[PDB]
Amino acid sequence: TWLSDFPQAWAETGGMGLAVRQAPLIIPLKATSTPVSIKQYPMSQEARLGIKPHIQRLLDQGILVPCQSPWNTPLLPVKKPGTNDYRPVQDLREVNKRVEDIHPTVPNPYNLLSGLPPSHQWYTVLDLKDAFFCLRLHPTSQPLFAFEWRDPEMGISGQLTWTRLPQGFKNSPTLFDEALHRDLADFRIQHPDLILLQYVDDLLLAATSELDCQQGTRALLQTLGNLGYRASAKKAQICQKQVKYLGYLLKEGQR
Amino acid sequence: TWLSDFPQAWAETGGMGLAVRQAPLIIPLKATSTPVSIKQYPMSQEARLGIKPHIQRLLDQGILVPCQSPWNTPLLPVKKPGTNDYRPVQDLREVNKRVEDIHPTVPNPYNLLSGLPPSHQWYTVLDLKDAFFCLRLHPTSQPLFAFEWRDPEMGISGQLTWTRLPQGFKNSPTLFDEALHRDLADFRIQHPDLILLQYVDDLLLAATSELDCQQGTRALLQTLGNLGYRASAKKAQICQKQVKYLGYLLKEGQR
DNA sequence: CTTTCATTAATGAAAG
DNA sequence: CTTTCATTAATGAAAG
Repeated sequence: TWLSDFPQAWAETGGMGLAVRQAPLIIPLKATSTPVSIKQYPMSQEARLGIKPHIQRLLDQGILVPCQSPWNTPLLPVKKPGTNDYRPVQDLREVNKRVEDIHPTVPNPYNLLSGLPPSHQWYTVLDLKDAFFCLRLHPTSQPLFAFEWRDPEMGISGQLTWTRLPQGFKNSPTLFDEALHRDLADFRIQHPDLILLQYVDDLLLAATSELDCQQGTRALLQTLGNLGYRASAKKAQICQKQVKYLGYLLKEGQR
Repeated sequence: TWLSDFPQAWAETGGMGLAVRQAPLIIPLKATSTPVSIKQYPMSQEARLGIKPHIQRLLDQGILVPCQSPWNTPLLPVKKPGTNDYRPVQDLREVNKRVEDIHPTVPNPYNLLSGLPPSHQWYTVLDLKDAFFCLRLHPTSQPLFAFEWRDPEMGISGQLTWTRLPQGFKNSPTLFDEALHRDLADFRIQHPDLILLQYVDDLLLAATSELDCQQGTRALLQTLGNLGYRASAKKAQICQKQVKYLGYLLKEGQR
């Protein structure tokens, strides 16, 4: 039972994450950038009702806060099913165009896997839950991601924005990847024989024996939980000799 | 009066040309070629009536002869005006595809002109009339260019074909250019100081003085007429210091 | 809903 | 009139 031995590490038990060792992020704008305020496209009541619960939860979690800002981007009503359960999707393309570019450091999967020796065949795969939301956004960079939220009868005054790294921001993957690398630097040092692959929120721990993987996984989950990250208990693939990672089937050190 | 001093050289006085020194041409087919017989698209009486006179003249001139051949290509009703005066245009693309390719030796105008010294500034431009028709076609290669000719009430039995190099045949320009080069080789030798440019049927004689151009032009016209070629008396540009050639305005050795 | 890049489908020009 | 290459105009896929 891992779900029990590591309360903090699992999203199902530790609650929403928060990377306590990471300074709130400041997002640099391009030299000539000026605020852009895109109007919110009218939203059908159905779309709005499907989205409402997610927005209320984020507000409850403090991931969204009311605000008044010169920046504004459209929120989009996106449903994966045939016509059920919506989810908010923000179009941040106009903001992305105004944010200074950074060097893409996230390695492509193929290259990331090459760094996997045939020796280590005991794998553990972890999927960090709501990775981006774990990184705080400095108050100065928060107004940048504002959007309008209407609640007819009575609700929010108008705009809401993120206090965490959001979905849709071009630099989120890279910023998260680098942040987690900084938080796990020590762990890599205390476990020289282990092999840890990081692909944004997708982690692969590789050990030589089942015992090392056991203790390796315990130490990792332990560290992640203490750092404020949360792994998905449901998706977790523990000490298997065969696992699914980045769209690959790892078996006998193949692929 | 040149129109008078050189009866044979002008199309207007010497009649249809015939390159007497040139052996009738044999057209080699590609190794795998087999005869293709494309049906004649129905022709409106108007188109047919507009074309008839040209066909009768060619038959009278012996440029077209009746024939029975496994080859056949469509004749096209083409009128340049708004809707008047037609002219026969044969679609020889299927025949062209079956004829063995030869090396394109006709030089592009730009390069042909480069070979023009600033010294020679007295020009004579000649346009050979019905150049292709001046080259005979060997009887063996004649069936290849057959087409159908209908004359309702009563006329030709069915097919007609050319006894001369025809329009529409991909190799005509090159074959004509090389043939005329062979016929004018001696003339170039007897007139070392003259500069003769050949672009298929467009000729440019360049001399140093007006007198050389006078005698140069007389000798050329004389030779052309004796060889069986015919220059256009109407278009002829004699011993001018400025002339139009290949879409260029030659003046003071410019362009 | 808008934006940007692909892939496919129409027309227009050149020719024999 | 049919063929082949261009240029332009429609749609379809990917995304935020």
